[PDB]
Amino acid sequence: HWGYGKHNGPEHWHKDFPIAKGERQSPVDIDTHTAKYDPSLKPLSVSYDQATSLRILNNGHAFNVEFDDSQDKAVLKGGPLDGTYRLIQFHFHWGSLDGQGSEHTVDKKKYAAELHLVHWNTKYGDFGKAVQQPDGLAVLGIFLKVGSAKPGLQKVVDVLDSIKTKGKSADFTNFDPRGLLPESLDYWTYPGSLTTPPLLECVTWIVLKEPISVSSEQVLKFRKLNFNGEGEPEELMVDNWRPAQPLKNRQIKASFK
Ligand SMILES: CC(C)NC[C@@H](O)COc1ccc(C(=O)NCCc2ccc(S(N)(=O)=O)cc2)cc1
Ligand SMILES: CC(C)NC[C@@H](O)COc1ccc(C(=O)NCCc2ccc(S(N)(=O)=O)cc2)cc1
Ligand SMILES: [Zn+2]
Repeated sequence: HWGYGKHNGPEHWHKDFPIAKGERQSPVDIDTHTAKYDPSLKPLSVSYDQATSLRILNNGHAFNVEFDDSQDKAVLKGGPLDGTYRLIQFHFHWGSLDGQGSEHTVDKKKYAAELHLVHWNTKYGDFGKAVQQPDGLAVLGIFLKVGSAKPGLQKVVDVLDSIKTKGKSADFTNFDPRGLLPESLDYWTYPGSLTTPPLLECVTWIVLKEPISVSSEQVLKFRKLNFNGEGEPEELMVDNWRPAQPLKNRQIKASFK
């Protein structure tokens, strides 16, 4: 099945998921001089104070922190969005080396990792319906650079030993995702897709301009996870990122001058 290796990686995905060559695929390179400021874009509204985290899962491609999305608890509104989008899960993509790991790039620059806070449009009733709609999902993307530690990330880092291999999960209640946000909410936005199979073209991407900084030790602990299941040959979970895809007939808009 699909993955990130030489024989099942991003260049192979189109054989099972032909939309991989579609008209609104993600990620993309963000050319900062070509993005256009849109003064009609509204400020993002990130309302995470009532968030209810449940569990953390190694799914064989990344690790997901899952939330209770059966009521309006942690929601994203405003910006380019119409309506209310509920937080379902967050996860990361990261590299084997500090100079790679992000999916989006900025003037061709790669960051060490990228956080994806995944939300779905409540007008579609459930997440499975939302992925079938062109405005079904909103993913808030946040770049990570290596520098000082991010204190709000450490509780995630410290549970990773309990979910080393594919299929392992652990309780993960009372986690506050506000501790993963940078100071500024300035953003770029464009219509795109899921960056893993099934690659559905259902995402309004909102990518923050300001990265967060994490320590060497924090990212090193990401790199100790395994793609494989327990008792299978060990393959380190690193370089789980899709490279930039053609922009095609799309304009990236900026919320800031
Ligand atoms: C349990 C509550 C609290 N939260 C979890 C909830 O948000 C997940 O909701 C879902 C998730 C999946 C479905 C569903 O219909 N699955 C069958 C079709 C289906 C399969 C795979 C995907 S994927 N790989 O893009 O995410 C999406 C839909 C329907 C609802
Ligand atoms: C009917 C069954 C099969 N569904 C129940 C059970 O399998 C769980 O269902 C699901 C299915 C999927 C999810 C879920 O989180 N899917 C994420 C799909 C997804 C989301 C975001 C990205 S990215 N890199 O663009 O941000 C990529 C893939 C959550 C629950
Ligand atoms: Zn992702």
